[PDB]
Amino acid sequence: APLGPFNATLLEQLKNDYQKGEKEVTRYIELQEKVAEKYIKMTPLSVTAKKKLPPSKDPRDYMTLSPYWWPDSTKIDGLPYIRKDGERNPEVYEYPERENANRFGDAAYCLGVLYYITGKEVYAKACANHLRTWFTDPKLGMNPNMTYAQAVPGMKKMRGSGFIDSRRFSRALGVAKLIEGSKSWTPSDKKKLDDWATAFCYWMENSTQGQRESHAANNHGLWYEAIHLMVLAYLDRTDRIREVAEQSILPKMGAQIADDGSLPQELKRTLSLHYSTFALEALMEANQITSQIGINLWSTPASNGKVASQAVDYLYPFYLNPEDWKFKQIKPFDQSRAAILLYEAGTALGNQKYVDTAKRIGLKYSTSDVETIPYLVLK
Amino acid sequence: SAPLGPFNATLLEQLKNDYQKGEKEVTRYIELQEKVAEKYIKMTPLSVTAKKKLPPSKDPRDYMTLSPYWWPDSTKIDGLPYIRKDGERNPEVYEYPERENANRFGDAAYCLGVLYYITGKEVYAKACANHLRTWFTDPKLGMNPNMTYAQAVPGMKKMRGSGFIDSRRFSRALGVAKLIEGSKSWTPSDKKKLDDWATAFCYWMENSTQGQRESHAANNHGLWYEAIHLMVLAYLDRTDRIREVAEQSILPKMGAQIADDGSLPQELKRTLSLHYSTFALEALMEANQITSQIGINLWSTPASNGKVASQAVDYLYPFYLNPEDWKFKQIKPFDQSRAAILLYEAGTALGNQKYVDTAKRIGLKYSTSDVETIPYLVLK
Ligand SMILES: O=C(O)[C@@H]1O[C@@H](O[C@H]2[C@H](O)[C@H](O)[C@H](O[C@H]3[C@H](O)[C@H](O)[C@H](O[C@H]4[C@H](O)[C@H](O)[C@H](O)O[C@H]4C(=O)O)O[C@H]3C(=O)O)O[C@H]2C(=O)O)[C@@H](O)[C@@H](O)[C@@H]1O
Ligand SMILES: O=C(O)[C@@H]1O[C@@H](O[C@H]2[C@H](O)[C@H](O)[C@H](O[C@H]3[C@H](O)[C@H](O)[C@H](O[C@H]4[C@H](O)[C@H](O)[C@H](O)O[C@H]4C(=O)O)O[C@H]3C(=O)O)O[C@H]2C(=O)O)[C@@H](O)[C@@H](O)[C@@H]1O
Repeated sequence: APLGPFNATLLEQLKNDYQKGEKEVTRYIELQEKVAEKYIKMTPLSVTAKKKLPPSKDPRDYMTLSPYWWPDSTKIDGLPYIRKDGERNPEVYEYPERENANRFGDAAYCLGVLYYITGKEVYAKACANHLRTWFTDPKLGMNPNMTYAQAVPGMKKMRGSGFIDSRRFSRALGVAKLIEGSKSWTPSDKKKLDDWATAFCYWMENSTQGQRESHAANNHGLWYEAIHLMVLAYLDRTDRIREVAEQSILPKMGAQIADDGSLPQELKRTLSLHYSTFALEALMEANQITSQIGINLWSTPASNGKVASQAVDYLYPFYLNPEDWKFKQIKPFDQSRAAILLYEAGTALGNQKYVDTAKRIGLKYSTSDVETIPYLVLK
Repeated sequence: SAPLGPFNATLLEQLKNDYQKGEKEVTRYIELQEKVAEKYIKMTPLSVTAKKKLPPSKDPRDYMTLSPYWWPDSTKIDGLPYIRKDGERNPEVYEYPERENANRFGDAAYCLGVLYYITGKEVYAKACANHLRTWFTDPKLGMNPNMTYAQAVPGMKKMRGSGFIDSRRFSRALGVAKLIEGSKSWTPSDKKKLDDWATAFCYWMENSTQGQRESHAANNHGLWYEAIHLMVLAYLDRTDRIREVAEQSILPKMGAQIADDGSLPQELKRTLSLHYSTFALEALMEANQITSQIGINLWSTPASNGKVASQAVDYLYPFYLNPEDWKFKQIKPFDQSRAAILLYEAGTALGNQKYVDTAKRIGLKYSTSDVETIPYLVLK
């Protein structure tokens, strides 16, 4: 498969078996084609579809509210907002791109993967429509920055913590490599998206917000580099991917994993089991890319000898029994998120206990959740 | 006497008295509240018709919301029919603007009407009136007097009345409209239109199939149904019906829901059992605010089966002290601050100084903008 943000091994196996006419896969792909129809008809979304504008006055600037910040009832204007870790302020849904970036990302991802497997031009054409409108359109496309992502009313300093929102559209950016060579994705479309991705990569690496997020001591730094790798892989910068793995990702794992394999930065969160898992999901998506060029982030040690497999080891019994978790978790943990994580970690590590547990937890055969498309093996 | 309505009339009268006498503590408190209220004077009045997606009637004046715990079924091609996940609010609810707009309207009308009652300044009646007219009686912007499409569920075949509980967000504003009667801005015509609207809503809640079913609910929905019923009846000055509902429906319903140890078994089975135990009692609390103004104390009056609502407070009191001690399912954190007004209301109605003391110890923030706390200087 082309370099991108997916399990390349599972995708190739699906395309092989679908082209071979294998019955199990052909039936699974035909279900996925029924799921995917809503995306062929779906009107492409745009970040410009908001009423309340950013401080730049530019509807093309992405802006969201940082989810745990709330009006202060003891202030006349509610300002400045105050933090309630783990309590999502429903005001976030007043920023349309919060859910629209997810909807776009789901649509482009599903369509791009279904085009790669089946070769049907109708999937590239619709995938292309979503990509053009979201990224490159001179009126509807988003500016390549995350300046106003997770803004906070009344906050005086700028932060880069909102960059983590980018994972919702950076996976779709990656899957665009899958429609290159279709009739619908012209050389001109590719150049524009290449140029947008080049400007976004530049902003990520050189803006102050980008630099600060690249140095975050918790799961934000890990997601920053996972996003970084999707952009770099889209741009075919294989040397930079190696450099990011060795100079940023591995040192981060070495610092954030304690000797017992816990992630202390996530243990202090009110949703500590969710955020431990979310840290590892960043590594999981990062590894999907690094493992396509021979770097296994699950088993490759940092300079201090720590390996991401130690973090999985620490959490595994709590994926078996979340009720055993001893740290603060003020909402129930969704065990299903462990399925893909334990499958990904298990195959990379040769740990059949992890792979077995992934299949016992399982994914629903008929689920329309787009990230589960490659994982027939769990269905 | 304050007009009959959905508030602690004793505290409101105390506030108006002291404010008019010029007592310093109250005058300063009311001047804070006037600063808080300023946003409501400037606020553009909201309307249920400010939606894009219409209800099956095709009428924008029909209130419509999504039942909050119903989610798309990802294993279905269309996500239909939705499935229930108790206690997990589907953010799709925020796609129905009247869900939050009913709250915002309710807050503004409540705050402004109470501030007019306390202070006598016409500017509060005038703004309160603007919000009431637009929400209720306006021939284009006012809501139709029904809750047919409240908490609808995609793909569900049966009609339900469970969405009626949404009405509490605007039924308190309806009640407070009595406080601006006699202002210059609230004309005789305004009163008649709202009287007529309230009559039609009372007819709908009592005679529609959805209203009848909700009136028979065996959990907190039945309690809130009667609390809402009382707000409407008190607005309409139907004191004989208030007595009848208190004696023939609320007290038997309340007695039926209290187990021998004072627990509320219907609420213990919920994923948010401490929230819904508290929510059941808040219904009784607001109902008692109306019944006690005509001599019926719902906290201390036993039902005919011998249960009394004070038993339910007794069961929950130690867990209001220490919410972490709660042993039943509570998949989100419980807000202890909700115990403050509840224990003060029950504590005063019962002469229980331990409840009142704890209420003041938990307390409310002196400067909070939460409009339901306006009468509770005593806790601030
Ligand atoms: O978008 C979502 O709704 C949600 O996103 C994922 O969780 C994210 C949040 O979006 C958000 O960015 C949050 O950031 C936290 C975090 O703790 C962050 O490191 C930083 O912490 C600050 C904070 O001010 C503290 O008080 C302390 O001083 O440390 C600071 C620091 O610099 O470390 O900011 C806060 C915050 O603003 O709340 O957590 C994110 C995360 O940790 O990834 C995720 O839950 C996802 O499922 C969901 O989609
Ligand atoms: O509006 C909110 O977001 C929220 O409202 C308050 O909680 C309300 C909910 O809005 C909702 O109506 C919910 O109804 C429950 C309840 O359990 C009810 O009895 C009924 O239950 C049905 C259901 O079919 C079950 O599957 C079972 O068969 O029992 C049935 C029964 O009739 O007993 O409907 C469900 C449901 O639709 O989810 O709970 C309400 C309540 O208990 O008052 C409240 O949380 C408030 O703070 C908040 O504003």
